[PDB]
Amino acid sequence: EDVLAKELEDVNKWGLHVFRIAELSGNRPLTVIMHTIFQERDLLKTFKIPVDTLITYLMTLEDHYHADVAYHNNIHAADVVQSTHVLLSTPALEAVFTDLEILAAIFASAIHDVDHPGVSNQFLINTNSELALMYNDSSVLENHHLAVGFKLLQEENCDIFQNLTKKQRQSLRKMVIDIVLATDMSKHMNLLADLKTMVETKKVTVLLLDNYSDRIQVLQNMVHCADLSNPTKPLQLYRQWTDRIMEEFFRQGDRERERGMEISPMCDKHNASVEKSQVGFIDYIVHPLWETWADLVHPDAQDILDTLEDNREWYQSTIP
Amino acid sequence: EQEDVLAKELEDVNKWGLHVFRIAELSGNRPLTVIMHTIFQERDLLKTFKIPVDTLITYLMTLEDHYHADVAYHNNIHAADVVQSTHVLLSTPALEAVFTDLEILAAIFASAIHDVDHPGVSNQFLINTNSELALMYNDSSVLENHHLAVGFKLLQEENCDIFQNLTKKQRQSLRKMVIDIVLATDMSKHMNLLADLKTMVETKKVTSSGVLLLDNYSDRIQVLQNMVHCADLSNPTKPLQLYRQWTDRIMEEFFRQGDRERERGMEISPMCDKHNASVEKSQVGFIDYIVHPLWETWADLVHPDAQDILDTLEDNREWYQSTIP
Ligand SMILES: CCOc1cc2c(cc1OC)CN(C=O)CC2
Ligand SMILES: CCOc1cc2c(cc1OC)CN(C=O)CC2
Ligand SMILES: [Mg+2]
Ligand SMILES: [Mg+2]
Ligand SMILES: [Mg+2]
Ligand SMILES: [Zn+2]
Ligand SMILES: [Zn+2]
Repeated sequence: EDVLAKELEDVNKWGLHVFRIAELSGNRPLTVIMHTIFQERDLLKTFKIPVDTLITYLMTLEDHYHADVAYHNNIHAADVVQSTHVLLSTPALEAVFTDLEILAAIFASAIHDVDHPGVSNQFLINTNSELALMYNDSSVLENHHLAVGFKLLQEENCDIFQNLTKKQRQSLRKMVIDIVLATDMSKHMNLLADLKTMVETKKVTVLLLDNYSDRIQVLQNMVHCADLSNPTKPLQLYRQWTDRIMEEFFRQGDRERERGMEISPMCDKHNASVEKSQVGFIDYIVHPLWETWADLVHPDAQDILDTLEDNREWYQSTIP
Repeated sequence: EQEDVLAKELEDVNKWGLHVFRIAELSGNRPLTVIMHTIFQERDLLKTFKIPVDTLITYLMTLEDHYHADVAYHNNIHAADVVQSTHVLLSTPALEAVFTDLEILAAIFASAIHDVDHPGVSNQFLINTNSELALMYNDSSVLENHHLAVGFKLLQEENCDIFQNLTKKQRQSLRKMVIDIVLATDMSKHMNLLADLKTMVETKKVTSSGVLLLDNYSDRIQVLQNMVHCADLSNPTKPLQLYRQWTDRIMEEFFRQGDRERERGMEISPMCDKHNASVEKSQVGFIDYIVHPLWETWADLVHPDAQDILDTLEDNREWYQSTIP
């Protein structure tokens, strides 16, 4: 347990040993990392959150991530939380966001994939699932993650927001919904176009963002960057994330094949190129997003962008 | 004899001003079932889509049951009225041969389901009271998402799949169109929907035949969304004896919501305080700021097809205004 404490000293660093933390904590990385971050940011004292209520909520939330899903599980949630925590400290975003906006971004990251079944929105729609029927085919998973994350606050001794005012709770809820809905990959291109527009109109002394529309767009892109941060991490971490997403994708492909469905891109284990897929995803999605983020916060994201470019070069070199 | 009178009244299904409340009584509180059945026969939809008649009746009766008989306005009579009003608007000369049979089916089905399982309180009430519905739907078009989910889920009940003989591509296209239409009935979308309809009117293209030219999905679905929204907001355009009954019903529903807000220590929603209400000023305001701007624009889109409807709306506005001084 002293090993676990030593690993958590890196909580402010990109490249935290999140898999080691998952093992050392008895598969409770979300709980221990969220607790650590709330302490580092003084969020329990600021929002009068009882520590026992926080721990109880976090353990319940963590229990609703599926242990048999290779990628979209509590380790991914913990990684997105910790990554958002680092991005919130970008010098170019210094004191841009209120304590309530910080709480919203962190809470949104923690719940943003809760109860994920390990299959995509398109799979849920095409199989006429109960989830797609409930949500009218529109951000099916993301609406469900939000609903579960909020519903769990109603469990016994789980209301971590009990001492927020009515106004603060309504504002936080709206921001969390706006952030988690923006994690739907079908919204990526629109989010990126809006981030590009903001970079072009960037006002700086350090970023100056006067209206809520611009600030929520930054928080949306921030959590989206954290969600898409695997290729920007040290290679030993990134390769583990690649193994996990490919296992989850191949299992979806096995279900599609057993049902006689058309197999989704990257999901056909008999016809996959793991490495070409990573290079393509960096080239078309991850690098355009992170290059734009780096422009917004220049030069604070340079080391992250450097790692992403090194990792892209390495994956390309594994292709004969 | 009661069935004879019902059949006579259903002969008016192509007319604005159908005696929908009489039909509700004569049909044994099955206005949505009998009006939908009549419209499907009138448009030959059972034959076109190979819909078994017993499946249609079974679905319609189950759908109608899922409207709340104890809600004064948002009940099966309102659904039947919106269905029949959409059916009349679809027949307007400016739209002849514009929409496919599948698009017609989508608009009519959307109208039938568009308020199903409505609890008689607003989205804002459901959000402010931390309701299970608002928790499920993340405060976003709460009611309208629920109406769609119920209307589609009921197709899965025994002998209820009225779309069983559509192709897969037809079912997929119909589902998307119905979702787009019902979500556009959320009043929080009204201003943007109207702004877009005005832009279409200002740029509208007509064919050699004189009908509206709609050559992409975005324009086609926008017309159908505004058509069903106009039907949903059509009460002040109806003959006055129908309009006044609708006003009595919405006020009962509003006042019951306001009583719940007052008991909870909440600010009472506009028009919901029975101790500080002006029913007549509220109707004039409704017309001037919502219903007439919308219907004047729809009338411009289909000009001059909707002139008599617009004239009735203006006469009814004058009537309510005259009761104020
Ligand atoms: C190393 C991780 O690689 C990936 C992660 C994810 C995707 C694609 C990836 O690579 C092709 C697509 N997603 C959902 O569909 C989000 C997660
Ligand atoms: C004669 C009917 O009058 C009305 C009907 C409705 C509203 C307002 C009305 O008048 C002020 C507002 N709505 C929902 O909140 C839709 C239904
Ligand atoms: Mg997700
Ligand atoms: Mg009922
Ligand atoms: Mg409605
Ligand atoms: Zn995620
Ligand atoms: Zn309605």
